Amino acid sequence: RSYTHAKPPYSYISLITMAIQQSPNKMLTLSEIYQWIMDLFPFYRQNQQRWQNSIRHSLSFNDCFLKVPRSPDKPGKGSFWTLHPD
DNA sequence: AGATTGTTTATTGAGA
DNA sequence: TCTCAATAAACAATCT
Ligand SMILES: [K+]
Repeated sequence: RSYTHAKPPYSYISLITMAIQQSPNKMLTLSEIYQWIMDLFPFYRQNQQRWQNSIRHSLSFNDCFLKVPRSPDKPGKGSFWTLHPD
């Protein structure tokens, strides 16, 4: 049987920012961001289709998130995302 | 191909 | 009314 959780009081900027700040390298992949968010806020275990679309939109749309490429000799899926140094 | 990641554009909704 | 946040969606790049 399923259970209603209430949306926590954070914008996607805030959610992403917190995820990154917490990370030991100060950077996370997109899927790591998803993980951190879901692990912590069970509200986000539903409707993953739309809220993840929002996250992706946020990373690209907002200048405060910076794409870090993976090393040539350490390849993988997607880039890391860190905070713009502003 | 098939899915994930990323970008971009347009709309919509909420709150001041 | 107007800005900004969130949503929806089209389409490309890049992984599996
Ligand atoms: K960006």
